[PDB]
Amino acid sequence: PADSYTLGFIGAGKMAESIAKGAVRSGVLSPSRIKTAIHSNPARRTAFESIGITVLSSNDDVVRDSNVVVFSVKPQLLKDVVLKLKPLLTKDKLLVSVAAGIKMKDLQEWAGHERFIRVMPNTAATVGEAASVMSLGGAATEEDANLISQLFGSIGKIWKADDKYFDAITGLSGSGPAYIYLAIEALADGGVAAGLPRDLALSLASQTVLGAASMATQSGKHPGQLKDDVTSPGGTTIAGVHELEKAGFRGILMNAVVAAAKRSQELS
Amino acid sequence: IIPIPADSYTLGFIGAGKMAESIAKGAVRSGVLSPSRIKTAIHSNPARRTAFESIGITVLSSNDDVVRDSNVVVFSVKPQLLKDVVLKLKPLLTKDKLLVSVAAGIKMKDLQEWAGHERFIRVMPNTAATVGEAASVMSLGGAATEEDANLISQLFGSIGKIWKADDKYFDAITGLSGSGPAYIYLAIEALADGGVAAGLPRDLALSLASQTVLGAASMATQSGKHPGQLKDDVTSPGGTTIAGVHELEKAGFRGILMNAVVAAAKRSQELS
Amino acid sequence: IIPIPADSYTLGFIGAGKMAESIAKGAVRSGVLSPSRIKTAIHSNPARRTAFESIGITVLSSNDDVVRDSNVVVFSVKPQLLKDVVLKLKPLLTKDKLLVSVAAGIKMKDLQEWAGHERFIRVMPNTAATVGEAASVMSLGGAATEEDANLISQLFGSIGKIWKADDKYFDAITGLSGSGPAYIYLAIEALADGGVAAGLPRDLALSLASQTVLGAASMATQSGKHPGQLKDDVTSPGGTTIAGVHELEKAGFRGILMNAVVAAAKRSQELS
Amino acid sequence: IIPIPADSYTLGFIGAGKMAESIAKGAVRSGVLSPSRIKTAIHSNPARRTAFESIGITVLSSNDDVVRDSNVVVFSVKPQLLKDVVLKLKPLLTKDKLLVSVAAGIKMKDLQEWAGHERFIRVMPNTAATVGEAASVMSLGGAATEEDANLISQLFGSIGKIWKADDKYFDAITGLSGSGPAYIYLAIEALADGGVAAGLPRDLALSLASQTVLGAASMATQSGKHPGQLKDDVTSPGGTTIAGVHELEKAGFRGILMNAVVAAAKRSQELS
Ligand SMILES: [Cl-]
Ligand SMILES: [Cl-]
Ligand SMILES: [Cl-]
Ligand SMILES: [Cl-]
Repeated sequence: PADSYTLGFIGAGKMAESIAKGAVRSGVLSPSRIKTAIHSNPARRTAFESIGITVLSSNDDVVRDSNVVVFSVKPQLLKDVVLKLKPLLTKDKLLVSVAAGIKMKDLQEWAGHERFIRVMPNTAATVGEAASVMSLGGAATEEDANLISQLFGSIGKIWKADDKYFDAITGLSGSGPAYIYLAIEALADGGVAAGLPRDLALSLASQTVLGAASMATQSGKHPGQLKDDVTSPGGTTIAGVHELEKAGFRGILMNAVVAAAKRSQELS
Repeated sequence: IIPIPADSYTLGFIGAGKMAESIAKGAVRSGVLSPSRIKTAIHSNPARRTAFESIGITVLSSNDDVVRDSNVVVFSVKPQLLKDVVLKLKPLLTKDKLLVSVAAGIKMKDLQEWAGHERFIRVMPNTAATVGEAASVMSLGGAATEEDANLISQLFGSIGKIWKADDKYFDAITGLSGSGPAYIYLAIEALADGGVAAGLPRDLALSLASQTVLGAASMATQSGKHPGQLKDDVTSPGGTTIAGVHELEKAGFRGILMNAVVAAAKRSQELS
Repeated sequence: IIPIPADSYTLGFIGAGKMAESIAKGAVRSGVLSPSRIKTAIHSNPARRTAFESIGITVLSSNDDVVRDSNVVVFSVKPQLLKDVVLKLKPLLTKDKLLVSVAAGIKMKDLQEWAGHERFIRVMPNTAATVGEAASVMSLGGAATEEDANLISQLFGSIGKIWKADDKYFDAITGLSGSGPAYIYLAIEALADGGVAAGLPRDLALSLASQTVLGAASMATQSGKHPGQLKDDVTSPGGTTIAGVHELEKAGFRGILMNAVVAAAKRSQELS
Repeated sequence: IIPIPADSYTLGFIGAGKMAESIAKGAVRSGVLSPSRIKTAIHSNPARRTAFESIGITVLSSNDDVVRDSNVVVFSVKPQLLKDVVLKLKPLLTKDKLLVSVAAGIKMKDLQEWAGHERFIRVMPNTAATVGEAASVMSLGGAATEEDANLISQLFGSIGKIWKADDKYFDAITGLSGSGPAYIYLAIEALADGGVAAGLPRDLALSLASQTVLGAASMATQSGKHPGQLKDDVTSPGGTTIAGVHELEKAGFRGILMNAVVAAAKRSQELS
């Protein structure tokens, strides 16, 4: 039903909006094939209506009218929401959760069936550059997985992974953007420290990060090869790299991923 | 100094390396100009010849002929070779031709002395020109006009973003946008290593690392927000992200990156 | 639970220490209360008696009489003494009287158990109550009404700013706003020492340090800007400010402050 | 050198930037000056024009006319531009006019040489002038009178606190009160980040951070106590505050701040 399927969003937050916008913009879905439900927030109703999507008055009606249901409510609220909708969550409907930290075992127990996909996107869904990972429930089919890959492909990239990896993933793709935000600010501060105007420094920092990551994503090269490509003999770049290595830069980043992943596990 | 005709100028590349090829490809692909308006010269490199010919560009046998036939000349030879190349061409570098250098570390004062005139623009692109995401900066010689600058904006816009700055900033720029990609390549590797340390398969860890960095930078470039606001947006109370961020801070992560920029900039100054 | 009369309620302080004095002075100075509407009890301390009497407040001879005559009772005895004080008063702590605790580290669950009812508000002020610049947070007991909260907001608004938070945040609040002033006192002394190290006279260095900190915090409070944006506003290219900031970052200054808040919060939990 | 009429002097701003605006607003708001006694000149810049006009101040078309019409002339152009601005105005800078520079890093010796006379006061305000909480210091040229100084005390008192110091201290003052606000902006962000690390919501953490810093500085400015005494006042035995302080001390927090001031001061001297 991939071509004509109806998608329903339970939870009308930013992630749902990003998905909806991405799918419409990429032609995966038309707005008439999407529904959401909102209560008592005007800004959010307007967000969906302004892209041509119908906002219904209840979660129940969104589920009834949807082949695929995406849950994006706050993780702490999800169990009760799925609970309440359970009679309507028939096995013919593919359920998807984007809730951070909620395992597949639990999603399946709450819904009462295993036709469930978990996707963990990250913050960059907003600009269509999410790093997402999906895990499949016990009854999710290969076709269900392709549908979801096509849907989340509209907001970034998507990879498959076993549910047991999702803590670590959270420490890397989930939390990693913050590490890069710090890097970007620090690079701009560095520019300014070196005598650059602040606006130029920040512009350059952000676009430098973007370009390097683009090289990494497109080049097919190991990052060490990419580093080798730009480190001319005795040049400026190696001088900067050397400072990084003196400080144990790589290990600091390893430490951040490990700590975030451990925190993820502790938070359950 | 006659204005360069914006819609019909011809472009000549002296130096037929990867940056030239990126600029030429980009400019043709983006419709800035058609291959028939572009010339390069290549001496006994049939591989580089094929690269230019295969996008519809005429390869001439001499630098001299490229310059004669061109309103705008882009010099992308290795920096160490640029002086002699400009001195040899000098009689042909008349003031009606806009000259551009992409050579790293060569200051405008020198370009102008070598050429004998001031109708010269300097651009410093970076390695991401290969994927059309360069961070470039341009500085204007004493006779380069606003219209010259715009012509160059539109040309280097094809390989990434381009900003203007005074030539005196170019050492610091070199340390930030020129060198910065290597800092990010390290960061990507380290993030991947970290993923693996936390139990992730390597291919997934590397895929996620690169795309996480790409996404965050895309947020920074598009959101209109300060990076501190972006960080605040993703750091939930007592959550995983703030745990990771705290580790960064404990270690002085920001100051490490500042140190790298400052060092690279200082090296740039040293190298002249 | 009868509403407390917003314009005419009487306020009683059990515990006549500095915080009580600051609240009383603040409320009188701001016109929230007149001194005739405030009572306290002081057993053998003519110094504290003088402090209250000198601002027009009646000092009674027993806690019991303060409670009987008061609609709102503020407990500000030392935290280790509070349980026994509340237990002794319990027969008088009828549900028509709003109880307030400013005791550090005593949770709402305990306050309510001791008093035998839930018409209780907990506040954690900080030391700057003495100059009307407290950072205070309040948490509501299970029977405290919105009107009770507003009454307390107004009262603690007389000595600084007051925010509302769930009692589960109070360890962390204790580590930040409760303990934070000491971190800033260190910072002020260190800034002054740094001024002197740079050649300034001591009185000027200390004056400048305090006022620099005051001014910056005032900018932070009033500007509506993120602190990163504020920092960007003052860091001129290659200038003195960024030189100083770079030193902070090399040393992991930010992480150190994060560590102090975390440690203090952890200690608060430990002492629970 | 005729005395500047204390109650009726006219004030002229050469440079219409943010600092000039803060001074003008402050002096008007505080009743030191009426807007009709203030002039500025804005050339080719309407946003600045609106800022001054919207507080009742006449914007003239030339620096020359501002100088002619003013008893006191405040120079607040970018430091790099000040020399040429003063040289151009020099014929109009008669010894009956009190000259004032707020330019960072420009020494009195230079101001006096450029103007050709010594009836000059230098002030170094800081960024908190925007909120009336500048830390400012003044130094007197060789012909500035005590009455000139008092006039400038009153004028800069309207945007914060103002002290007097010998010109030789100004590099250190620049590293402390000029640059210091950035150190505190970092501190505020870090304290907020720490609160989030400890489980606080971001908005509360930032609000608490800022107000904690404000309060502590207010305690320092008003209490008449040494910062060490203030620290002792809030460090209860084995309590949360001393646990946080201990973490700061383990990390050498005070030394880090000293380093920042020293580095900023050294940079100031370096920049001349
Ligand atoms: Cl290099
Ligand atoms: Cl998080
Ligand atoms: Cl500065
Ligand atoms: Cl304490």
